[PDB]
Amino acid sequence: MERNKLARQIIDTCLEMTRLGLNQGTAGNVSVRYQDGMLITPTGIPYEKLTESHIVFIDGNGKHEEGKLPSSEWRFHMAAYQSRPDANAVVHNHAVHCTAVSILNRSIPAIHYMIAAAGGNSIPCAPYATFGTRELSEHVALALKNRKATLLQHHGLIACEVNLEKALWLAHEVEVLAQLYLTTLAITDPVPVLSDEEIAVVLEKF
Amino acid sequence: MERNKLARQIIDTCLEMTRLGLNQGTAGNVSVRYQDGMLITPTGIPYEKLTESHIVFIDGNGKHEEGKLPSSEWRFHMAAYQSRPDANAVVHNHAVHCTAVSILNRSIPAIHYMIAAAGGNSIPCAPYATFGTRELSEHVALALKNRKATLLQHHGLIACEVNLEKALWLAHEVEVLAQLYLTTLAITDPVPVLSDEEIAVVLEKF
Amino acid sequence: MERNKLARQIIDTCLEMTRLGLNQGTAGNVSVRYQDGMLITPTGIPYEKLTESHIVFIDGNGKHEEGKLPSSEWRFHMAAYQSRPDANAVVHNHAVHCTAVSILNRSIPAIHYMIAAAGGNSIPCAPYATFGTRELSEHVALALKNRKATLLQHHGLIACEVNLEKALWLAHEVEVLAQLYLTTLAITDPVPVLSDEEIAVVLEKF
Amino acid sequence: MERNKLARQIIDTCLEMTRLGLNQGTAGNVSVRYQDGMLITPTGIPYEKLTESHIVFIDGNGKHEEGKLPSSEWRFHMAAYQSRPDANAVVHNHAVHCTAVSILNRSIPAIHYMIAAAGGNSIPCAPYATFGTRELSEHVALALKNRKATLLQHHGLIACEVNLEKALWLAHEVEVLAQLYLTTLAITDPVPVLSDEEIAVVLEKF
Ligand SMILES: [Zn+2]
Ligand SMILES: [Zn+2]
Ligand SMILES: [Zn+2]
Ligand SMILES: [Zn+2]
Repeated sequence: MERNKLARQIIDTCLEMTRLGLNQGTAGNVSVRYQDGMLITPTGIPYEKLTESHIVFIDGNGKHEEGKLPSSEWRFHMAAYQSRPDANAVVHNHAVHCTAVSILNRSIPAIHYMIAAAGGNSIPCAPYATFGTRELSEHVALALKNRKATLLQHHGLIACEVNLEKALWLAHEVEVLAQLYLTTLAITDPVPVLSDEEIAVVLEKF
Repeated sequence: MERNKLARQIIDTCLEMTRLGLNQGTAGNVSVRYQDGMLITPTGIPYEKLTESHIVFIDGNGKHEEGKLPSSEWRFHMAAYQSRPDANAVVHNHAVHCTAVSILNRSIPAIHYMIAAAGGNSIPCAPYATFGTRELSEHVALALKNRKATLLQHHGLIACEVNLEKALWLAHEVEVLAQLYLTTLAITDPVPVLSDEEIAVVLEKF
Repeated sequence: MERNKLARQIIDTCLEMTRLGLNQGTAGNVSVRYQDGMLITPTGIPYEKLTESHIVFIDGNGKHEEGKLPSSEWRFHMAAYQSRPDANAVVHNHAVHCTAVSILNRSIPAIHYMIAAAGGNSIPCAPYATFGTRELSEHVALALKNRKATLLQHHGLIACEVNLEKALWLAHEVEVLAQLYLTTLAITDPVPVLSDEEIAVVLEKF
Repeated sequence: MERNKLARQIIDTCLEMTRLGLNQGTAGNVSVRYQDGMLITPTGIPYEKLTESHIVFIDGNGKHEEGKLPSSEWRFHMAAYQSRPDANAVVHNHAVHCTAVSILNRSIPAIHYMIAAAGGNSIPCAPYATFGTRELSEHVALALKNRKATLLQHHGLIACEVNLEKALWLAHEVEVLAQLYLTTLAITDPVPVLSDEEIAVVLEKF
């Protein structure tokens, strides 16, 4: 639980995220809770040139280390740490099926029982607001109140969890749910869903 | 035919299954017939951390080794060993095209002559029932009576065979059949199919 | 131009074909012209266990080496060598977009100027006939008369060329044309095409 | 900034472009500004056999080095260097989602805020004209006047930038935008877009 073990996993998550096809168009941002703020990936540097010493600490006041530019999307990683106190790692990306679904501006309903992993009977879509703005943050903060993952209209996904390992696993899971919904949406609308009861038992079980 | 040669192939099948894009969202479960029960992958451990000594033996009575948690989906691997006496390895996964087809709750008809590999003129979809429950098992058991692979509504696929090598090969084959049906379903419905006669000769031939 | 240089490239083509996503569900068959017959991949053996000494010579009379089983699909590799005298290597596969298009039983029209690589303004679909039968051969033989690649109804693709390098390149090219046609077919039908004149100049040019 | 550092990156871009799934059917062409002309990939040679000494210098007069054939598509890399004076590297490819969109002959509108990377509220499609012709060049030259990437009807994509690193990054970005538009187009038409105002702020911001 040293700074650099934390900055290495963040890097490992980038590379691994890219491995899975989650980060295409080198746009993801990864962060973890630390001290009174967080560590996040820097802006600019492509993921393959990232060393532990690129990772930027941002304190709880919004000030970032000297001579380092945090991701341009950092403000909403801060929103999720204050909206979800149990959240300890945060993953963001423009994964394609997620984003297609966010362009349609729809929530993904309970088409498959793994929707439960994000906490309920859906994956919501928060409305559009320019990137890096405080209003973008307000949407995300209210979206993540009862869910661990959220789509972002005309933009992409955010997934939060107790460590990067599970944060990643959820992000990825939601990408699969996303693809499944688009692929069936092209055949029939609406798509058959599982009742709220049924999701209730899966959540009890989970 | 030692315990560990069996637990290694199970692992090799996981990794290889993941290689092909069959296991996405680390959800597959693999098992083989053994003694009076089976060996299966454990629950929790991601596939890349699996050693031979993680694999859990479950006896024919339903009791699993001490201090090891079998997959949460083990009950229906047991159903397939008792429904199909010739089945010696079992593969399960939430492969995406299979699952999309299982969300539509349709059977995949004879759109291509390789449907014969699973034993007949289709790949059925058994109805939904909560995971890990005995009622889930009853559906799978009656589904696999005349077929070696079956979809599972709002859930995924199960494929059984004489060893893991062919169990895997079928699983994979069905994923391709799945994709083919969705891709053509988006253009025209119904999708052109091959007569029952025609499937009869392919089965004779096969 | 020894037997084994020829059997190695056949293997290299299998592995490479699998690399590109052309051979999924280990179904492709590869062959090259040799002496008075050809060399072809054997039936059964998965591609990763193939050594040069697995490759089976089939003479012009239809008799195959002693103690070796040629692909089950060999008869139509022989049809293409007698239908196209300039053909020296032959590639076959159940590539998914090609096959989806062959399930719709449509020819792929001049949607993109690379259709010219196969010799004209389309990639035809020959009608269905059971695999391995002489009637399957008659369809393929008349299909390849004026084209170097052909789809096969409810089955897959065949592509022929002066060596394996170009045979492969065409096979692959046709897979891309296939995907392009399906992807646009789901939006609008018919798909915009390039006039016959226009294809004429591309062929002059090519 | 030697000739060979420039010819190596061109090669690295080919291989890397192929890595991402941008160059399928070995059709891409890459070039960089040099002296009074450019360096470009040669025609024929597959990308895996390219050494630095294959790369052909073409002067500003249209004459190419002795005993070397430039890409057949070189004329329009020259058009982009004279249409966009700030352009220093050029990437071209028949990437599949881009091309499907170019077969529909539509421009990709502001479905996602990254459309701004190419300079405005869209990615245009220039009309069809035979490859390698001066009229093909006139279309591309007027297309790239206010945009850094353009689709080409029934053909593919062109993306230009200050070096190969960003030229590639844009090409790739546009492929993702392309896929997103097709995937949502199959569900609903028109696809929801972001106002011109909204794109204006993203461009200010960017
Ligand atoms: Zn973003
Ligand atoms: Zn399952
Ligand atoms: Zn075949
Ligand atoms: Zn081109």
